[PDB]
Amino acid sequence: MHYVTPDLCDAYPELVQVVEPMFSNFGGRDSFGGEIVTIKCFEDNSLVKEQVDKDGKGKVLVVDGGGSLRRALLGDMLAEKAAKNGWEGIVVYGCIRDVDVIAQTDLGVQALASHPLKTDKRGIGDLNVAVTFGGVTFRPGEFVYADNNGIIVSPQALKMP
Amino acid sequence: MHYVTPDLCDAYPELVQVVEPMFSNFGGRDSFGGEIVTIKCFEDNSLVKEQVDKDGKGKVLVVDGGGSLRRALLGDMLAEKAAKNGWEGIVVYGCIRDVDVIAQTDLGVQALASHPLKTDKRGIGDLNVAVTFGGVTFRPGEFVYADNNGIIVSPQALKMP
Amino acid sequence: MHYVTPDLCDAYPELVQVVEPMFSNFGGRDSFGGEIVTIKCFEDNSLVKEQVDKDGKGKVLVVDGGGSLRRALLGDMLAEKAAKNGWEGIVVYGCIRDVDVIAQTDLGVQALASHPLKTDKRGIGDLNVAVTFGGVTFRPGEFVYADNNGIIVSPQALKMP
Amino acid sequence: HYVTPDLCDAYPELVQVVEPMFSNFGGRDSFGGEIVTIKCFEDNSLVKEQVDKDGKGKVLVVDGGGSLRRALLGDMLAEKAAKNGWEGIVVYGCIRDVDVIAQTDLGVQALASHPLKTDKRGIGDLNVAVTFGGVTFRPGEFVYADNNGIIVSPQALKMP
Amino acid sequence: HYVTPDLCDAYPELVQVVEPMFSNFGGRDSFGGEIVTIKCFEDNSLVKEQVDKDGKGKVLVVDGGGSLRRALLGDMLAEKAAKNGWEGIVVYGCIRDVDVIAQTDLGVQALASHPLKTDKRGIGDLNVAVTFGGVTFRPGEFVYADNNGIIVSPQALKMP
Amino acid sequence: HYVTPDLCDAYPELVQVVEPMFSNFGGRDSFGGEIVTIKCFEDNSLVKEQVDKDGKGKVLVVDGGGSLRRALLGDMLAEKAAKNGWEGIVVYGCIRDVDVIAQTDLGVQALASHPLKTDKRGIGDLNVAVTFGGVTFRPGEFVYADNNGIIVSPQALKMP
Repeated sequence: MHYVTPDLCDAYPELVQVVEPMFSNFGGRDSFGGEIVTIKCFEDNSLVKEQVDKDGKGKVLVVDGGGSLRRALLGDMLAEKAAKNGWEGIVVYGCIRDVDVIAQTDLGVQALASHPLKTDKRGIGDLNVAVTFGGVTFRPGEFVYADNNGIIVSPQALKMP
Repeated sequence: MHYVTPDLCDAYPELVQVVEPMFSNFGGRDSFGGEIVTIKCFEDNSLVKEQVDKDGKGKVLVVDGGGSLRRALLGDMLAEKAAKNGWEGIVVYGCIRDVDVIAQTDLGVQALASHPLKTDKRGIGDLNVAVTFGGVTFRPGEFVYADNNGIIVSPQALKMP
Repeated sequence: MHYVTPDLCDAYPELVQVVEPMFSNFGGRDSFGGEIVTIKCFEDNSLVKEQVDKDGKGKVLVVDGGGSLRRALLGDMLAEKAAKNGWEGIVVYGCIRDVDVIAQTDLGVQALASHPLKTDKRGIGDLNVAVTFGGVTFRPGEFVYADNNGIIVSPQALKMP
Repeated sequence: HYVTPDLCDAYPELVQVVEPMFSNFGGRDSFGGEIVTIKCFEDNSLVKEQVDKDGKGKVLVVDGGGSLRRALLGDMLAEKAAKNGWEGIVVYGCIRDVDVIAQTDLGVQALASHPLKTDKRGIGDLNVAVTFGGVTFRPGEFVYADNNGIIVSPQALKMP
Repeated sequence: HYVTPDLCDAYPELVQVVEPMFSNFGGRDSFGGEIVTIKCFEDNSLVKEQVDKDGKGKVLVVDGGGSLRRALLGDMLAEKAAKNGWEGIVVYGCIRDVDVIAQTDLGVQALASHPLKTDKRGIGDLNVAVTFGGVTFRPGEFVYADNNGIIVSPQALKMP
Repeated sequence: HYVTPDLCDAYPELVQVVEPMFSNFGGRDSFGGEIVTIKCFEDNSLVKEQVDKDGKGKVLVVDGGGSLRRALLGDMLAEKAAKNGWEGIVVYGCIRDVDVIAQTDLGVQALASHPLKTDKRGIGDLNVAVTFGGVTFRPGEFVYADNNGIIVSPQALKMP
């Protein structure tokens, strides 16, 4: 399902909040949206590995990686796993890698930047806690929508006009 | 008419000033140039709506939107209106939206970023006042040229070498 | 020879350092790598002109231009000269120009941004001194590798896994 | 300011009256001057060309074949014409943006309004004799219009 | 908690015993409930569909044609089933992720393990009678499994 | 430093003099050493290959077929040769960048200058006997050049 983020803002002005314009599209799907599931982590993608292995149909993985520009939290293997498991997309407050393959993966991916250095997995991270970055609080069970225009959040599921 | 902005700098070094490198190309035309017409506004694109409805042949609309990263000042409808009305291009010190359609529109568009949230039109703004952003003062009646390399201004009309 | 910068980080974690994510790919070759040769300069590309005229097979030209966003240090003529002379690529802590032609040139080019204004050549610059920018010290005789994911440095030559 | 009855009364041997089929749309309900003509059909390419030029003391007479399927003038072109000094425009055809044109400092007479714009393809003849509503409009001759009707004369007429 | 010998002893006129060919893999070594069936082959599309639904008091009986070439259940689907209240799953075919399934709060019996997953193409029949290992499994009837074997009954059985 | 008259006088039974058609272009007007040859035509692929190698005590003799349509050596390759220890280069053909080559620490003799470079296609023979200007240049034999001319000898000659 594709989303037009200006259309959703126009239709639901009292419901939407727009994320600060700092993210870039990296995935093969330009637009994506669904129910929020969150990870809070830092330079450890243990929980990212765990979550992409779960069924993600109708869901978007929102990863608070503390905005680190020192390590990648997602690569081609995890992106492909997420795509096969039905994940609508992944938003990373942090970096990703394998951008040439992720660009060809059937998955929405928004991140701050790329970085080639992978993380040491030590099982550190919190699942489904409220996370706050880029002027927006992302809450599990609420909704996120993303395209080439930006990222938006709503407490309720939105349908395209 | 297409412009090569390095060529113009080389030919007219005593006339050109280069805008600070902060803008991005969004329009279907990579290069554009012409006589400056200015708008000073903030999170209100009333005058943008008005100006794209005027004949813009040989002219570039320079929009000082205060650099706001909270609202869009141009979308697909206004971009198409500008294209049909002969506007060479639009430079926005601020944000635009509908980037997928604007990329297919016969119009030059340079802006800071995209943002899906539209503006409340209240008729606030000044037409054809001197506006200053990104290290350059844009004056009505003077000239602006833009491509994939950057944006330049000259007090006199320049022709490609 | 093409390089995958995540693959090199994974294979040689005790040898690699990753450059701060601030550079962009501009050249026709997305990936490149080889032995470092350095220039320290500022808003004067005299030594860039000199070096692209030398045989660059297996070498990458690392240009410390002080990060200037006011002038270009490389254009289409110098990029083509470098490509013909076998240079693997050029990394510019500063700006380049003629991006539409450089994108079609058989050369790797990473830079901060584009800027149309060329430099006054006055023969100012140092060749093959240690240069430090973006969190990394680039030393002549050491090695640099770059792709769409980022830029990495190693004191020893690395081979793809 | 022209009054067509006064002009008909003063110059009976010079005037021809256009068949009463036109309506006033502009902010100026009376206007007159030297005729420049356009022959076109459902293409206002030349209309745009002319309103861009100095039109002081002149009236643009547009033979659009009387089409009630497309508009040949709107607010943007009316604004241009007013700013460039045109006395008025007579359209054998339709116009649009009637609410804006009604407060534009320009004389506009047409058959009717129609909201659909034309596709501009550069088709049209400039300054050829055009004939509609019982009258032949010749470039260099004169036309005067008010709330009473439209009249033509081969020579310039002065208001009494 | 079910004990198949106790159930066979208590209800001799109601029970059929499945041919001894299945092995226990789940964290619960005993389970039972109402049968829902899937007929498939080297495609677990419907397995995924069903473990997504409320399975309280129910056992998913998967006729995978006894294929020893592909797995029809893994840890992700086993986790879903456990969370959604399924009592257990019986697979005439193979499963995978045996180390994770062994600590999942779910009953799982299958022929063997096999690490290769299927291509999901939406092929399969839901709630048709399925026959394997000497027994016909009918939706709405009942199945009970432990370390001793698997048994079926047309009526719900209560543990002594 | 070699003086060809002195060498001709000292070793009359060993020397052959190249036909006087070559000019001095390099910063060293006299040079000599062991011959390594290239046979090519309007393609300097092998020239570039050789100047990249250690050339101490050696002279690169390039049979370019005497082409006056393309240059086979320029400042970049001359710089390489000088840095890599080459005594000099003799080109039966043309060179370019004469102003830079004149201050390069290398012996260079050629027929003429020509500004047009060749297309490099990997065509050429290394260390084959080459014959031009009345002389056969054999790899492993010796060549000496100054402002007087160029001479060859099958054995190494010592300056008096």
